[PDB]
Amino acid sequence: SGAIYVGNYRVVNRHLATHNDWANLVWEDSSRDLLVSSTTAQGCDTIARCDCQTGVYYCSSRRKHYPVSFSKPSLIFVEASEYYPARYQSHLMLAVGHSEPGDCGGILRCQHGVVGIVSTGGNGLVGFADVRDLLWLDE
Ligand SMILES: Cc1ccccc1NC(=O)c1ccc(C)c(C(N)=O)c1
Ligand SMILES: [Zn+2]
Repeated sequence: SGAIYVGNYRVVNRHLATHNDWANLVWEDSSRDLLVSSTTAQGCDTIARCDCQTGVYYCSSRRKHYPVSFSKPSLIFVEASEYYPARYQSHLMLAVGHSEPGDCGGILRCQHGVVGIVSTGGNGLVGFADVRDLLWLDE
């Protein structure tokens, strides 16, 4: 689990979105595993606006943060999960690292702010859904 709170927006993994997220929907993209809902309370997280390929992510299955090198956002084939088929996921970044299903939502940060959230795993790789291209999140 996990979310990003910026301005009057909440960014979550689309497969973990709640009824309240869907009832206050702003934007969702099934190919990216992202959903953004509106909030009444103001958030104060900052989204990174950069091309960093190094950062640190939170791994809830180890109660630890890990420094990683990750690939630029791209269209990657990902295997089937418990309730969803195998497909190409877009705007995905991969790194060598540990990730279990419940780790989804853990934030990847660089010196400029939030880069993305854990979205995929398997074969000793962790994949993060990028949010740096969503410039509207800060306006
Ligand atoms: C994070 C992880 C680690 C190890 C093994 C599997 C996972 N993946 C998931 O739990 C997961 C579940 C549901 C969906 C829709 C997606 C996705 N991004 O398409 C990923
Ligand atoms: Zn950066």
